[PDB]
Amino acid sequence: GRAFGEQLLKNPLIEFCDSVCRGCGQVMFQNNTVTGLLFFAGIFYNSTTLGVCAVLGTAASTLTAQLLGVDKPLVRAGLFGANGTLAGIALPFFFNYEPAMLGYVALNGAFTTIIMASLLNFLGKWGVPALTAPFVLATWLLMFGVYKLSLFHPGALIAPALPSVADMGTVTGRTFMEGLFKGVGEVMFQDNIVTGVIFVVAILVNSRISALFAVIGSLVGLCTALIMHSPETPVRLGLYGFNSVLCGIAMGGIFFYLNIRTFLYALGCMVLGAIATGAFSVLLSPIGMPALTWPFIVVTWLFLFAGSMFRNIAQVPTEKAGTPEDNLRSLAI
Amino acid sequence: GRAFGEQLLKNPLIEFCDSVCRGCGQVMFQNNTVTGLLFFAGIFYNSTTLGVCAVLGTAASTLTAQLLGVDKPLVRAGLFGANGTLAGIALPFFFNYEPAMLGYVALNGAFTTIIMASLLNFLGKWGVPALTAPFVLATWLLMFGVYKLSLFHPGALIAPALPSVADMGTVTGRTFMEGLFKGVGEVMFQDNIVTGVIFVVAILVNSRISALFAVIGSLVGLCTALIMHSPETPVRLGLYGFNSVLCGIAMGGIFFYLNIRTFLYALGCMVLGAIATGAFSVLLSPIGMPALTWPFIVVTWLFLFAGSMFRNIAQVPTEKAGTPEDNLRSLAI
Amino acid sequence: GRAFGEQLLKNPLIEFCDSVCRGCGQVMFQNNTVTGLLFFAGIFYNSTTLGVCAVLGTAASTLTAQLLGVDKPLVRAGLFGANGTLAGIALPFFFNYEPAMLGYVALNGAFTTIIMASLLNFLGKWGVPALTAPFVLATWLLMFGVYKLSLFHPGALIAPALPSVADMGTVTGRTFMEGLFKGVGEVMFQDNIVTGVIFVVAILVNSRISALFAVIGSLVGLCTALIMHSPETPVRLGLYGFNSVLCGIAMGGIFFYLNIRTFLYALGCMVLGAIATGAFSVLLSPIGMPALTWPFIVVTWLFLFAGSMFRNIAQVPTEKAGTPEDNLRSLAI
Ligand SMILES: [Au+]
Ligand SMILES: [Au+]
Ligand SMILES: [Au+]
Ligand SMILES: [Au+]
Ligand SMILES: [Au+]
Ligand SMILES: [Au+]
Ligand SMILES: [Au+]
Ligand SMILES: [Au+]
Ligand SMILES: [Au+]
Ligand SMILES: [Au+]
Ligand SMILES: [Au+]
Ligand SMILES: [Au+]
Ligand SMILES: [Au+]
Ligand SMILES: [Au+]
Ligand SMILES: [Au+]
Ligand SMILES: [Au+]
Ligand SMILES: [Au+]
Ligand SMILES: [Au+]
Ligand SMILES: [Au+]
Ligand SMILES: [Au+]
Ligand SMILES: [Au+]
Ligand SMILES: [Au+]
Ligand SMILES: [Au+]
Ligand SMILES: [Au+]
Ligand SMILES: [Au+]
Ligand SMILES: [Au+]
Ligand SMILES: [Au+]
Repeated sequence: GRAFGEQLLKNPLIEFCDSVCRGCGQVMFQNNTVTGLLFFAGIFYNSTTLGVCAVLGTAASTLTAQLLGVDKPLVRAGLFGANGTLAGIALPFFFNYEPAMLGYVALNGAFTTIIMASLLNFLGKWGVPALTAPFVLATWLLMFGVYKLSLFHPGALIAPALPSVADMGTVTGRTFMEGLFKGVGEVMFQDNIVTGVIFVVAILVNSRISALFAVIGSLVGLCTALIMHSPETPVRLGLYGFNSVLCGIAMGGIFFYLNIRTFLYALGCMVLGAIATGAFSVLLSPIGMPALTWPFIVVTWLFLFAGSMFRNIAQVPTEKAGTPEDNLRSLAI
Repeated sequence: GRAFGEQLLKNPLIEFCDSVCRGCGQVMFQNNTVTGLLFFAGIFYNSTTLGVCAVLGTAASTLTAQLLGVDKPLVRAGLFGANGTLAGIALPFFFNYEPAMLGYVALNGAFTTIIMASLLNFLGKWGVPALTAPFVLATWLLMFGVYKLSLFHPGALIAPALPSVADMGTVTGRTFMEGLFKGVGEVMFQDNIVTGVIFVVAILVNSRISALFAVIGSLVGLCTALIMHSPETPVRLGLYGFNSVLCGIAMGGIFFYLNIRTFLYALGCMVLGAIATGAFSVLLSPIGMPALTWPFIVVTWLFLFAGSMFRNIAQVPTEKAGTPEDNLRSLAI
Repeated sequence: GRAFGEQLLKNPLIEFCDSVCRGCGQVMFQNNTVTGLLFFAGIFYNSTTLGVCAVLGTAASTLTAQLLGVDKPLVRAGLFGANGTLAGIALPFFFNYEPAMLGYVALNGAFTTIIMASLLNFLGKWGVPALTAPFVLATWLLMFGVYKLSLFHPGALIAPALPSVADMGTVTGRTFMEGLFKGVGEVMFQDNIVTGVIFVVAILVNSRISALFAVIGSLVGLCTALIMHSPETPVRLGLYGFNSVLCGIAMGGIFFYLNIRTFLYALGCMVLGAIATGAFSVLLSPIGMPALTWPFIVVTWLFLFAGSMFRNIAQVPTEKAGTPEDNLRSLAI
């Protein structure tokens, strides 16, 4: 609710970065300039290069939408920036630096908006959001072929093997302290406790409810994995949190009106997001590749598509969907 | 066509088991209380534990739909029970017993109805039924991650390997006798001739035509596999029947009006269901996992979606679709 | 624009081969009798057996549509022939001859039209074409199971392995000369320079623009692969051209109105088609199977679905879509 006159002051370059500011927030569904800025802050706190590659992905994807002529409202809301952000981080997270790295980030960001547009047209038939699938599909397509096209070289995180039952480690208070905040950091490939805290503060600025569901998701994803007898190391590193962080955020009052029934619904989703993390990890291990946020995407899509069938689960028209605070105030209109 | 007064006698607990009775029948698309009861009978004849785990899956999935508030008509028809039934059997069929087994069956049953609702909303745009895909997707998601989450331990049926050409065995009269009825038993993971016979009698009670297509499907799936030079062992064990049993049933006058053209159409589908069994078996072998009824699902979806394009193949509006006897009597309205 | 009286001369057997003539052209989206004839010519120039197996697939698929009762206009345009053509070549390209080869080609052709009908009904909701996906899905289903059903034996091109980084070879003028025309030949599994030239002449007969985009696609797919540091051998053999040939053709003024913006759009697609070739090749290597034209299909579907979102990219209503020359003349109506 800013003064309408402030628009006399808009030049297209400050309009562009506002798109970038919010694009980044929309990685965790927060349509908020400051949230995104603070996301950047947190990534930059962990690494300068991932910081620039996050910005370039966001910039590359947002620009591509404008060049292609996406409706200005979609572009202004950050929906064509979120997946670019992740496309820019994932690539130097998984591959060793080569000069061509930046060009490839540009390509991957550019590709995300093609796919964002694809999914919005496809899923639009059911009012289901595209979530972060543009980044997963683009990045898989650009990463899988690395054994056949040697421009980049895979980092040691990528190692083809048949799955098998492998030791177990030891749960300590640290397992919990570190798993929690890295769970949140790992939403954007940030192996860093402080970054994760920064990310919660960043969400908190836009919404207390979403910040709380981000914390809960991470805890739910974490203890689901221990209940399921994961080795301690993946769990301390937030590997079983971050899909559930995203579940927590999206289910926890953004796409459904927060109440006691929608809350239990969101709990179901956070748990299955952790279990699905094991599932796609295994499915992709013969080619050594990361499932990324596909466990969040599949589970969440499942719960979103089911919504219109369940009368005790109150769905938000996606056209409308704002923060959980705003959705409840709106329902009282 | 029961007296309407009989509803003065309905208490919610007898309403619940009627849902469970029919849920189970709907594993082979038979909206029939007695059929389901006899399915239970047959499973129980083979094993008491698979019997209870079948009931708990059915109970867990049906309850979840009611808790979530699915339209009472959908719940009363067993559509939210069929996939729960299978989710409850598959888990102790493939994994060794651990105390947590029952909770996990509850979880898996619960998950099926989420997915049932998902698919009904998605596929509803084309009037295409969800078949048994809720169970396949839920169970894959809950099974694949077992190498990474060690709560359960995979049975010896699960063994990651690269595919290769492997001896051939010897076809005998027994190959046929046993392959036929285990083909039907294996629709519900019942390695048992008597169970299979029980299952045919169970279908027969509701529909002679469906019982006949279940027999034919099994034979078609069986000899397709020999024509294709399968080793004798998978074929005697009904492994190449049961996807074709399901094809036979669904195509054979439930979703299409039985005539000479629809019959040949159903033959096409039963054959490709056998070939697809080899296909998904291979696709999933690097991670050692069962395709389950995915070969039936893909092929059948293909033929169902094609239906509205082929004018010589008379489709049933899925809203209406009852037994093959009732569909023909209805067409004569 | 032939005299309408010429239809007094039509007997159903000459109507049938006209369907076969155009079916074959429609493998590269050319609704043109002579183009298809010349495609046949070119295949036959390379091999007599692939020639007959191309015709039988085309014949088997086209007949199945007529037997099933597809709208005569769809059948007359070759849309139910293109995928049959490829189903007939792929099978003896990848498997050693066995007597049953021809029956299987008939089966595979027959299956393509089921899937053509499936996809047309499914994708019809967005006006998106089915491209060559009927052939990929049918052929995968009929090929993957070969390790479990030994009727055919895989040729040495099929060899299950975990991916890994493998020497590099040496780019010469020949890499380019041979890569270019085999890029075009390989659209139909024709490892033959002359065949490829024949194919360009064949397209040229129907459309200069499409013939040019076929050449460009092949070059773009080729140098993308070198930029990406592919070994020289796959590139000289046209393995990185043919998905991009198809991209080039479909994007280059058939499905979008050719202009400076649509051209850059098509460039994006051709590049990602090459990168996706590496991607699906890797994804399917644990089971040793060819991605075929899936890299073209996924990328192209992505750009097609995105179309209606991008206002600077002018889409063709698919109902209407003819050659790029005719689309521009139509836009001037
Ligand atoms: Au800025
Ligand atoms: Au800004
Ligand atoms: Au900014
Ligand atoms: Au900012
Ligand atoms: Au949003
Ligand atoms: Au950078
Ligand atoms: Au970088
Ligand atoms: Au715990
Ligand atoms: Au806990
Ligand atoms: Au009962
Ligand atoms: Au009962
Ligand atoms: Au009952
Ligand atoms: Au009963
Ligand atoms: Au039914
Ligand atoms: Au049990
Ligand atoms: Au059990
Ligand atoms: Au036979
Ligand atoms: Au037979
Ligand atoms: Au002819
Ligand atoms: Au002709
Ligand atoms: Au012809
Ligand atoms: Au011809
Ligand atoms: Au066309
Ligand atoms: Au032949
Ligand atoms: Au042949
Ligand atoms: Au080059
Ligand atoms: Au070049």
